[PDB]
Amino acid sequence: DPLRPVVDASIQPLLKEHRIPGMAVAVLKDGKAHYFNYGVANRESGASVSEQTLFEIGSVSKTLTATLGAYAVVKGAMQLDDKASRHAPWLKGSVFDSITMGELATYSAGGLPLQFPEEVDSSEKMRAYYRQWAPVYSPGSHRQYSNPSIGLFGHLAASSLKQPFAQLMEQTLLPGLGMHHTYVNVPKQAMASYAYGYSKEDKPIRVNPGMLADEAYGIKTSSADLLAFVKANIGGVDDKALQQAISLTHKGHYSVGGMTQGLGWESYAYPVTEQTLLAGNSAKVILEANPTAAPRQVLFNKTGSSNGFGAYVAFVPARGIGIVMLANRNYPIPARVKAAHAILAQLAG
Ligand SMILES: O=C(Cc1cccs1)N[C@@H](Cn1cc(C(=O)O)nn1)B(O)O
Ligand SMILES: [Zn+2]
Ligand SMILES: [Zn+2]
Ligand SMILES: [Zn+2]
Ligand SMILES: [Zn+2]
Ligand SMILES: [Zn+2]
Ligand SMILES: [Zn+2]
Ligand SMILES: [Zn+2]
Ligand SMILES: [Zn+2]
Ligand SMILES: [Zn+2]
Ligand SMILES: [Zn+2]
Ligand SMILES: [Zn+2]
Repeated sequence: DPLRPVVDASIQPLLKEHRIPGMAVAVLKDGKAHYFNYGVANRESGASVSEQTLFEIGSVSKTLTATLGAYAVVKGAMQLDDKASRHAPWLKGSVFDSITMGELATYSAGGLPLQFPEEVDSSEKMRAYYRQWAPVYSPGSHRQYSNPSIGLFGHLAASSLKQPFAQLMEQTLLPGLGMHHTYVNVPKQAMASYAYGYSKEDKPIRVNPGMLADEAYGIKTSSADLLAFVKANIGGVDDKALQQAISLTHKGHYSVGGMTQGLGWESYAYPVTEQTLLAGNSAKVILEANPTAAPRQVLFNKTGSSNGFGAYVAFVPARGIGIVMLANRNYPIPARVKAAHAILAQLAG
């Protein structure tokens, strides 16, 4: 493959610097998938990474949850300007009478935190958490990146379609997108393809179920499946409702600096500087409340991490280019962004 030198040149330094046990990289260009696989999925077995290896993609899950939400809209089961409580009887009476589904989706409901408090470890406690939550900001005025926010969005979109979220994803949406090895619950027959994550102390680890984990950060997938999702986000899919769903995930709702927030995907004018891409993926944007501003060739991306795992996806529909990078080390986001940026610049020519 004459792309191998270019990918290796950006990826090998990451592997060495962060002692990354394994990484699966997939690149799209001119309709063609290219797979570059490094290292091991499992340091005990020494099993090689391939484009079939399953990794935890963490928050990249949010792009798939967002697509489910968009699908519920397309099917007429909900609208982004629905009040959250329209789709959850147990939110009737709360501030979620006056927060919208779109606001949940785009982390703009008013300061829902990054994570549930540790004590919120059950259905009952989760419902009470949301019912007792006090808005920090007016709905729509601040982006506070939030698992409880988009997690609730995903959970209520599923409810709007009268099916459990895991079932909708695994039986309808993901097979619809061409993603047959993408799971919220990895089945027995796929467990042998499931990587272990590696903590900073090199302990093997995998995600634990937390409240709304499935919706907010729970997807396990391969580089091949995630590149098919990228393909679907560029070339489209056969099913028309799905196609229209995907399109909805591309539209800008608001901007923070040079990043534009959509459903799941975060977008930039392309060509995009390394500086701009780093800023919109900065700790500031991830961790703090930032005021929303009016929204924006376009690059779409999403970062994802779990304990022991680090993922990144970026693509540029107008140029037919895309990259997936899945590792079983949670290595720093700036390193993901710089490597992706240099590889995509080489593909774009
Ligand atoms: O919430 C998750 C999954 C988890 C990772 C750690 C605990 S649950 N990931 C999202 C935000 N996050 C990233 C991180 C982190 O890496 O510390 N902690 N939280 B994400 O953006 O991938
Ligand atoms: Zn090489
Ligand atoms: Zn529920
Ligand atoms: Zn299938
Ligand atoms: Zn299969
Ligand atoms: Zn597959
Ligand atoms: Zn589960
Ligand atoms: Zn430590
Ligand atoms: Zn588009
Ligand atoms: Zn919106
Ligand atoms: Zn402010
Ligand atoms: Zn050129």
